Amino acid sequence: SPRIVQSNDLTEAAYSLSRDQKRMLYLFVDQIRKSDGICEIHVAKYAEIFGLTSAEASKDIRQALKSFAGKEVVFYYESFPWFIKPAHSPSRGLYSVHINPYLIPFFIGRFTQFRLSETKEITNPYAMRLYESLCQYRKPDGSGIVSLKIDWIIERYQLPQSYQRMPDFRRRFLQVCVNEINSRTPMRLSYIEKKKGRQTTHIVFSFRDI
DNA sequence: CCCGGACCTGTGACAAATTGCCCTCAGACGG
DNA sequence: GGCCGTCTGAGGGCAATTTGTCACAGGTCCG
Ligand SMILES: [Mg+2]
Ligand SMILES: [Mg+2]
Ligand SMILES: [Mg+2]
Ligand SMILES: [Mg+2]
Ligand SMILES: [Mg+2]
Ligand SMILES: [Mg+2]
Ligand SMILES: [Mg+2]
Repeated sequence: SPRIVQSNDLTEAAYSLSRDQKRMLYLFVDQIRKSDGICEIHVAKYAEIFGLTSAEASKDIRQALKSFAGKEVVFYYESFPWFIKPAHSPSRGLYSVHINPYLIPFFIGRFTQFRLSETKEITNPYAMRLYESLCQYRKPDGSGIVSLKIDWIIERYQLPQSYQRMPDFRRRFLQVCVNEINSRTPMRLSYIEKKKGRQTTHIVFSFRDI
């Protein structure tokens, strides 16, 4: 199945995207890499890739597309808009989109890679972000270990404000996304908390491949 | 000493958002 | 050639779950 590769600068960028938007973004990066910024998406192909009906594919594409407007991306800093023209459909079942050509070099550069089947069943977009960050440190054989700082997790994934209270961070983000990865990818993930005084400062992740 | 206070933890409630489903009906095409 | 039957997909919606927010119980240490 398709092998996504991307510059680490994207793995570590600050942005806020939905699951459906992140799914489309993987195909754009794939289209661009296999070569102005003009990409295309077919309804019926999207449906087959992610096991959706044609109707629900159409709904997902259409709503993802109008929610890109005004979204912006920050590389740590420098901010860019994803799209520089609205999306549009020349033919029935077909969409044409205009990615910011100044984004091309951030996509293709020190890189991260995974096959698309590894991520296509994940539902929570923050769990997609976490699985991408871990892949960045994976070894050939399939294992790795990394310590991520909590403030940088909050900044980069643009987590919502109530997850600055640590018990809510644990309950609604960390535990849920470690559970998804363990249930929905071929990765097996564990972690431990690093402390300084009363405050928890980092999370230490270890993982292997099944 | 014990206080009120500034920190930290977890859980019960409720609000807001997202999920896969379901139904309608016109577009595109070919036999 | 041209209508119609079928495969699509662009709409309109739904209830069940998940995600996002905050009050209050209950621990520690400080001055
Ligand atoms: Mg969302
Ligand atoms: Mg949907
Ligand atoms: Mg403290
Ligand atoms: Mg004594
Ligand atoms: Mg008392
Ligand atoms: Mg009690
Ligand atoms: Mg008390």
